[PDB]
Amino acid sequence: CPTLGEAVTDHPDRLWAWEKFVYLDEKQHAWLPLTIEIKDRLQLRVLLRREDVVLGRPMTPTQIGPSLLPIMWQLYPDGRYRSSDSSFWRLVYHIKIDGVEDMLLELLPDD
Amino acid sequence: CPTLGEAVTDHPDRLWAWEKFVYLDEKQHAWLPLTIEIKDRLQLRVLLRREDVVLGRPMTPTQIGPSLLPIMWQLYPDGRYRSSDSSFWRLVYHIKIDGVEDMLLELLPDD
Repeated sequence: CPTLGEAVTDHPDRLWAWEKFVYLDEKQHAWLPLTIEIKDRLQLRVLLRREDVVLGRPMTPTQIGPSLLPIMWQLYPDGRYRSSDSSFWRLVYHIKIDGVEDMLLELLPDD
Repeated sequence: CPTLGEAVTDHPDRLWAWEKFVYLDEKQHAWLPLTIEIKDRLQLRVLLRREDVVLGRPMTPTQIGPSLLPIMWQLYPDGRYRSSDSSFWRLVYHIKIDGVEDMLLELLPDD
């Protein structure tokens, strides 16, 4: 009756910013950043949720404009994602709850 | 025993970005944006909380860099805040809970 979910082991290998607040992976799956949490005024934690949305033409980095989120995320061999801003993000979790698939990425201060 | 708070009627008239994630008002009070919520991939809702932090020299708009948050918010005669990006934000609420003073601003699509 309460929230009963499970871990997902297949993470997208690439996320492209399609719009300001919509990303698409290699399977043409849309991920929506719903929440951005700021820890110690430095660390960012963004929650992305899978959703079937109606999309047309992708936007350019210019039309998208200034943001806290990268134009693209790329999965590295060590399991972390590299942002197009050259930063590295840790995958805190990737789960599925009653169909709802959520992924939580947290920014790291390395190289 | 549970959360027992109360509304606050004195809202800051100006918020200046001091750092990427720290704002200061006219009373030299620091407000920390803790959460940014994205509604319908368009509307932004940012939660700011008052906190006594140690601050040195303010940063310039350049050092601050790209963001979803404005360099400054200004209280207008109608009770809404005007962002330095020329957008208007509605004050959803301003309360105090066991000392914790929170303010929630939500972006509006007008002029």
